[PDB]
Amino acid sequence: DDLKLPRQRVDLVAPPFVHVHEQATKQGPKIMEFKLVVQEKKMVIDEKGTTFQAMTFNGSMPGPLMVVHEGDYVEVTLVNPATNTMPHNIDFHSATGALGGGALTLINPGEQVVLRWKATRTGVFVYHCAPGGPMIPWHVVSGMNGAVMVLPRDGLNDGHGHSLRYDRIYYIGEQDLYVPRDEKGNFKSYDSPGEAYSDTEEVMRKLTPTHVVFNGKAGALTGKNALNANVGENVLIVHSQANRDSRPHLIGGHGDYVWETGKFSNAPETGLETWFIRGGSAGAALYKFLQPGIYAYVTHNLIEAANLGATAHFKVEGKWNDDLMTQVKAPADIPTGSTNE
Amino acid sequence: DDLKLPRQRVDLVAPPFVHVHEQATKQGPKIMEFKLVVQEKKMVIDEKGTTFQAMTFNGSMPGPLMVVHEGDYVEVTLVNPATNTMPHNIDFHSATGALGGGALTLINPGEQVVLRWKATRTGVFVYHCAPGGPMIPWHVVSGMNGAVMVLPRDGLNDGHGHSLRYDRIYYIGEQDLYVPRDEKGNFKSYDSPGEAYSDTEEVMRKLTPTHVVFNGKAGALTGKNALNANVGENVLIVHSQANRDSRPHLIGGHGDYVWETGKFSNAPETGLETWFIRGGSAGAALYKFLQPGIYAYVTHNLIEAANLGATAHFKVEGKWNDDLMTQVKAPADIPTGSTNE
Amino acid sequence: DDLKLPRQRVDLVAPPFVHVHEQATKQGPKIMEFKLVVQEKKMVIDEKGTTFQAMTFNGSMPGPLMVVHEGDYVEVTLVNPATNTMPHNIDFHSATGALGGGALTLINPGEQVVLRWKATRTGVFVYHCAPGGPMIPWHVVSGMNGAVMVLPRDGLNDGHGHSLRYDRIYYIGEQDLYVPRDEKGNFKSYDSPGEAYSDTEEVMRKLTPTHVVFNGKAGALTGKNALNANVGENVLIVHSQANRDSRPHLIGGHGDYVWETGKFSNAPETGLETWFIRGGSAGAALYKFLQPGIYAYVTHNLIEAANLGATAHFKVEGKWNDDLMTQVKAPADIPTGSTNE
Ligand SMILES: [Cu+2]
Ligand SMILES: [Cu+2]
Ligand SMILES: [Cu+2]
Ligand SMILES: [Cu+2]
Ligand SMILES: [Cu+2]
Ligand SMILES: [Cu+2]
Repeated sequence: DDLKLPRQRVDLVAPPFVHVHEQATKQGPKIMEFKLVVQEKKMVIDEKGTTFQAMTFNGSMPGPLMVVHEGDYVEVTLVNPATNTMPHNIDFHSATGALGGGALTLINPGEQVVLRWKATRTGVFVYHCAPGGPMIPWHVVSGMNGAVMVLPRDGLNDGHGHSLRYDRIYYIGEQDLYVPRDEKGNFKSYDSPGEAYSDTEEVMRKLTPTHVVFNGKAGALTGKNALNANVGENVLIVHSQANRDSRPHLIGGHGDYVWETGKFSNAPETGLETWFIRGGSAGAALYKFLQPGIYAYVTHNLIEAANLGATAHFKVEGKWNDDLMTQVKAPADIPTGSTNE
Repeated sequence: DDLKLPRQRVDLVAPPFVHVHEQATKQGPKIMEFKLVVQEKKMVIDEKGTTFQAMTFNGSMPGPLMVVHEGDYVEVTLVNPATNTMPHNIDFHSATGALGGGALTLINPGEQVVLRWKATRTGVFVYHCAPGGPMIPWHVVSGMNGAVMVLPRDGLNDGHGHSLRYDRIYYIGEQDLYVPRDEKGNFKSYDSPGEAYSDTEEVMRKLTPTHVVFNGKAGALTGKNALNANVGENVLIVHSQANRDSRPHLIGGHGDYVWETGKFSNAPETGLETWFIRGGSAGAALYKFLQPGIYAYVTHNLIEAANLGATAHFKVEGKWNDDLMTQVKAPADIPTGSTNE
Repeated sequence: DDLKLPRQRVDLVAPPFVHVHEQATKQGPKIMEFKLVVQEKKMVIDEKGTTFQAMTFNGSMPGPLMVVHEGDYVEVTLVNPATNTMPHNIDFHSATGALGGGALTLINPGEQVVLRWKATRTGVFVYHCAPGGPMIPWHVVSGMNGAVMVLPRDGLNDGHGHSLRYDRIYYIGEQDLYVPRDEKGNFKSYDSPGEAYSDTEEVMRKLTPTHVVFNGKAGALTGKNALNANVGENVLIVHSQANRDSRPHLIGGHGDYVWETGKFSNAPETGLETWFIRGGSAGAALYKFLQPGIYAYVTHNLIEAANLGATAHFKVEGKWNDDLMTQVKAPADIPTGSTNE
């Protein structure tokens, strides 16, 4: 029985940016058409140049953020070009049935498949590859995961009948990586994903990542690729982790409204310091910037953040508010008449 | 001052099934009588046949689910037969005082004890052995844990004054295990729990399980022992973890109503993808099945799920709903006129 | 533009105790003045006498609890005496801007600095040192963390318009420690924090603590330093963890009202068995004691609690309530006419 709705093709963009979309809409349901192309490739994952045999949707870690509204249909063309070596598929945590779509999307190199799922559940959700058995964790921790956001047609709200609107949106995908080391402790390089598998599985079994990165590599979202904002902007930060828990924190800020389980049928929590993304989920936080300067966005296992790669920066333009915070006295020698014991 | 209420003896059943009970009741408070018999025994824990020196309530990992109503008294006879080697006791997280009952239930082999506790707190709760000191974690991670559910007398509700009723209930106990390996990496076998202790404690101290299993072994709830359901059934899934965090996910489904901290005085969250069972707790999720087929129920550390044992299956009978999900085009060769870069 | 409010100097006290304060107040906003003095020193961290090169605020792990009200200004003098070897600073998760104050408070040995921040967000919050880069996790896991509580001016409430008042307050700071071992497995000793750094960073990178302690050492809050209470008292337990998740549980009790994300703009959850402190946060639980005796307060990874140091005790005076719990029959030989199979 053919589905007779308007069709809209969406052009995906690389994270941490997001394709153009409406928050609130008075459009009715549409068939929203997306294409994802699997790419297996070697990628650089840290500031010392360590390489890694990655597997990706659309060439990025994370895969791109897809944005639709409640009641839309999502028609995904998944493509596995013949230059790839492995079968792949896709599981949407937003979707109902057939292992999230994985049981309908297994494609060999040289094949494509078209899946349609109805967006009946609001929130941010993980999507990931899941070919079967031990291949499931391996494909996910090799980079084959992203997220989808299903907005209410009226946009976000505070759970108390007040509209919330973001000025800007970023998608932070966090990736735990398991890179083998040689006897001297140096990271090993491989010529293919298959050649890396046996040694990688041994690291995976001990459940301790070697790297924890945002946007696919240590330092990806620092320096020139810091995330921009302005004082007064309400920024939505979508965070996903397909395999392992995370505890996001905006250093110098807060989560004004946080959906840490990521589902917009639930009222957000207010005024959080640190929130929790359970492995296998996406969450989202709104924050209105009140001060200019550098902010560090981390997982608040600080060892992970500083030493394994999991720090992003915001660079925020505007005027400093000395009422909220001020340096009353700059660093100075301790007065000779001081005690301090 | 004798307690003059009606008495009701309950026959426990092995997980993942649950003894017969009423959801809503107009019976008044009763003294609900349960018996738990400690059994120390070697058990098989994985598909390669690895054995393990287990310690159990009633011969199973997890121990059986006990179900009562708010205001009931729970009178537990704990039995430690003389074939066992160790003292044991029981701590109910549902109970008030004396370390949950552990300080009133320490029994040597050849002894039994009778504890009564009032079910003043609604929810699902862990129970576990806790003899003292380093024996506490060792007995728990050797299998001595289960759960109890204290229903409201009116049954479950959505926290917004609507009744919720399940058609079916399953109890998923998740167990982290710490099995020693020899120099070549093979799992070691022992002739008694005491002989296994020193080597096991060394693995425990590094806080990384060798196995993470549902119902006591890898594959316990797959194949012929898959969990049955039907399209349209509302299924309650109780999940416990006495020692370590878990992140349950129903692959191809959702949590319609989830009490992730497990306590029915709190409204459930709606429409979750993945929830979080904090170590030392039980939680519960309702889901109404909408699609037939195989579902995988996992902890969404996919390494744990696929490679350390933590996958169950549901086999769901009914009619496929192509409105919720459909394969628009089956796998096919990528069209020669395609780009895809 | 000078801030013309009354000033009040607060004398901090060592955890787990808390400086005197009012819960509800009709005082207007004040400038609340605190002093923190960094102390680097060797400390004993376990019952076998293992030493550790610690770095502290005010000589304690955790640093002391600071208590203010919503709308107060907090003026902190941070002092780094010239006997210390390292630069230090302070980041308040309660504060807005400049990395929580860290970007305005970096002081060398022999210097002090004065920071003022407005307490615009209610809750319990972590504070910690964060000098920059890999020094951030190292200073935090060396002991440089504490907490601040920002009460509503009307005191706590249940989120349903009922006042909650505590009779007693304790602050439990949990610390994950990473102590190097020699080839034979013995803990290594060092003559300075700098000498310990390289070996410590190697342990930190594997993300598995050697010790998990409350109030700075295994057994700190047991024996003669058990926490006192009485039957009928409502006790607030503030719990912080600056780097790593925790799952608090009061053995033999409950959390009557729990703010596990720690922020008093959110209604507490009721009747919890175990709650969850995400690393990089503080939470709080109220409990009204109903039974006398010993209670153990743990993180409910029982391996951490029993074997790595993370157990406190409450000693509760009062009368036992046999309605809530009773030993119906003391331990006795299993009757000869018993079955039990
Ligand atoms: Cu794949
Ligand atoms: Cu998944
Ligand atoms: Cu036992
Ligand atoms: Cu317990
Ligand atoms: Cu410091
Ligand atoms: Cu911090």
